[PDB]
Amino acid sequence: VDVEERFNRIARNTVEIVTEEELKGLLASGARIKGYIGYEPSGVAHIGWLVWMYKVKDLVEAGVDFSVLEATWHAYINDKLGGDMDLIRAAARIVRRVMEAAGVPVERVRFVDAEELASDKDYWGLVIRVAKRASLARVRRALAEEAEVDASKLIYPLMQVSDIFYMDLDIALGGMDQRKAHMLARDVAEKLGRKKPVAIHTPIISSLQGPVKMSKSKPETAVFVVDSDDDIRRKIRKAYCPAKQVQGNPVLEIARYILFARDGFTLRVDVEYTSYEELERDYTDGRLHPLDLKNAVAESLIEVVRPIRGAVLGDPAMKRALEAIEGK
Amino acid sequence: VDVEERFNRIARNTVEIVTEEELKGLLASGARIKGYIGYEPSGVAHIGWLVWMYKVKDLVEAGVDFSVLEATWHAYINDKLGGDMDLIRAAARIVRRVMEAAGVPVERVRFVDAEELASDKDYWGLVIRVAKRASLARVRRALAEEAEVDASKLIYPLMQVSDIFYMDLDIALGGMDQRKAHMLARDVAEKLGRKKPVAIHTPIISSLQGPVKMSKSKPETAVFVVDSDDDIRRKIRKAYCPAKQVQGNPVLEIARYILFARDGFTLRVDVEYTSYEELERDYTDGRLHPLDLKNAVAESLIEVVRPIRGAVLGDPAMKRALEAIEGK
Repeated sequence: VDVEERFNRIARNTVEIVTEEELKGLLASGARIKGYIGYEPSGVAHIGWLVWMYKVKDLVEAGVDFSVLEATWHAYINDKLGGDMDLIRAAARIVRRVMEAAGVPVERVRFVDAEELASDKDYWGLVIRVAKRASLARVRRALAEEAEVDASKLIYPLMQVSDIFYMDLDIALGGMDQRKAHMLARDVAEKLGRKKPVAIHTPIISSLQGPVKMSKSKPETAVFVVDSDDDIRRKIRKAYCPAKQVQGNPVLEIARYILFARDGFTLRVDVEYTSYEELERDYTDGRLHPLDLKNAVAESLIEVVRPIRGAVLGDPAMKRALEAIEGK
Repeated sequence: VDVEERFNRIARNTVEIVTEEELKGLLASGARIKGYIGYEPSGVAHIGWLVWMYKVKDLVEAGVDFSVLEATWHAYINDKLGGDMDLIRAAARIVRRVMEAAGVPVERVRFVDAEELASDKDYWGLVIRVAKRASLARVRRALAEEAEVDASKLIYPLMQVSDIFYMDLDIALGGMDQRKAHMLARDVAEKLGRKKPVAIHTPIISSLQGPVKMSKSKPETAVFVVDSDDDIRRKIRKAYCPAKQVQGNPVLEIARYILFARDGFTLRVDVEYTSYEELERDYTDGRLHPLDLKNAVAESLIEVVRPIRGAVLGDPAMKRALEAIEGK
């Protein structure tokens, strides 16, 4: 069961794996396994991205040959950073630095700018073959009346699936917000003679506000890797955190997906938790108060962010890019 | 009025020009004018294509810097020749030979395979910018419930418009079946900072059968540039040709758009016509009988086809390509 350790390492903290038997079959073959994560460099990295960065670390240590696709063209399609390609590229350079400073073994990761794929006719050749095997309906349920959905929105998924096939991947890692694109890839792979990828989805940390994903939309609802210790204390203190409630609680998600992601992590509270489940029980049994959890999470998050913030702000050029980005 | 001769030369025999004032403004500027025609090399050329080939000849003699886009990727999208790219390319080599043998000054025409555009990231960059400026509805009315229309059908028009912008064209020549794509290009050009092209549409000769465009679908309803003199006599003899009727009459369309396209052409009948309008009047006034028109048109068509057929069949390689094509 060498497959068992690799599997648990890859599966740890994921929301789903489509499908586990398929992954186990891949692990059992002994053959080289290729995987990637594609993300839109849409702004300054916030802590939510750390969840998939840690997963990249897990896949790499599990023997998967990994690539990170800086999906710049996709970000452009979604008008991120006003479609300013320079700012999008800048956001990607920051992500690389954040990943390294976060402990990901970037030396073993191949970073690819979507531009390299865009320059190959064979890539567009695949975008077309993929489009020929999926109805406008099939593609539409992977995304609203026609008059409001601009055509570039239908190309997005087509490109997403083509990125996976073009890179000859056995595995597609991504947040749960990528599941629809991944299902389309799986539904189309055999028709095109391409590998049906195993889809591995990571959790998406909720907005600190309340009743919504964490993103650069409302600064106060997201903790950026460059926020000050005081900004982190404020944002966490004001965070939605229902007593005894676990579902929808971002404070608990941060504890579970980011703080306890670190093997050997401990959360000291005014009790000392050696596991997340322990904390959750005590939290459910009203034994742990929202305000006490907040402070403890805030202070631990500060330790996680401190070194990442340093690697970014302590690099003049990067600090410059960070400011250009925060400009738009 | 130097603009007047160039204009009448370009306008001669077209169904429409969107718009004439725009073309006259272009002609009047004295600036270099660029234009093209894009067509799917979807099989053996039939006489219907001669109409746009003669128009290419007119544009070139009118001073337009012209290109012919062998829209191979578009043909693939429509599964022409079973998507066999080699056969599609072969159909394009035959078209070049046919154009030359038909009298088009091919030395002054730049032939471009869609593959050259497909290899440039900037081209796909335009396909995306175009898709961002046109709703799925706008694009859909340029083409049926979602579940039957495969996604590649929405990309087709996007690529068609991008071909025009990428080649920096002032004019887009094409059959009336290209009008919808051309209107989308015109509706989008200013939004993207691209030249709004003048659209010039040529007539599409009807099927010889009756109540449908002429195409390789039903061999007997189309005259190919390589049909024998006997095949031409049979197909024309059996052709739909309502007495005194002009609308929908393919026999008359052939006379008007192909035979009289040639300056100084005469149609000798068992009367001698020096103009098409003359023939049509006499035909309307029952003065010309269907069977008499048929024979005369058949015999003249044979003279037009004879040399084209020779240039194609008299070239061994080409004859080989012709046979591979007729294989699928």
